[PDB]
Amino acid sequence: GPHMTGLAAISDALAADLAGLSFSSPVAHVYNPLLYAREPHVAYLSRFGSPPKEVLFVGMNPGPWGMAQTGVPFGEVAVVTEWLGINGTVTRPAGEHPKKRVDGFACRRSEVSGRRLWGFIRERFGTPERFFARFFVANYCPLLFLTAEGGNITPDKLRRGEQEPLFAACDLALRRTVVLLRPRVVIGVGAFAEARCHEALEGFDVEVGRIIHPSPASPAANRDWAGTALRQLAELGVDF
Ligand SMILES: O=c1[nH]c(=O)c2nc[nH]c2[nH]1
Repeated sequence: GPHMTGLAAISDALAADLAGLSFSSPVAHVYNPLLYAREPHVAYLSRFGSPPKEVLFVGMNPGPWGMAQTGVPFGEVAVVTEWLGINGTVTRPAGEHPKKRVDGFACRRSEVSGRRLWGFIRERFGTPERFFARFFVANYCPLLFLTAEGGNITPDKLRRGEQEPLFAACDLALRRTVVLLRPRVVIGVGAFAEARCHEALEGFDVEVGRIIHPSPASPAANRDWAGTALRQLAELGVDF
């Protein structure tokens, strides 16, 4: 297959692979920020994703108020505009649901998860350049899935028949990402992402580990997400 010159090639190949897939009830709507938030997504890939990296963080899929708005993984609006310096054109997905509107950089909801993750990175590293010198953050699946009533559907809850071709496409993009960036360690943010990384990357010369996911759905994340993750990283051998 084609040579992957960079992350943007990889994301474009992924979007193409995704565009051929079908999803059905209870999926009613599928959002692909790789298409509607392409300019800010490619900004993030091009400004911060130059190879090599030592460590790759991998999330699961966009939150409605983060990457679905900005094109950036865990991409809370404020942190993407203020810290990363990215603020660009975001159009609305085909069939946008009214309970999950894509206002882009005008979105006024703050995503907790990405606020916590990027805020901790900002606190530990100061500038983006000190972080991205060694690290990167990507999602395994760039799509957001909703029911007809606008409810989120995580990719683990898709019917197997539709899940398998989705995961095949996402695994291929992940392997391509790892061959380009050459990290020593790939870290799933949460259990689902961790399990996909072990599945996709077996036999590569990389270690795979996990950190706690920053969402309020975990008690430890509310008490001390940063201290917890900082411990996990240290147990993995990762300097943060
Ligand atoms: O890009 C993202 N990936 C994730 O897994 C996630 N979880 C919450 N918010 C998120 N953003």
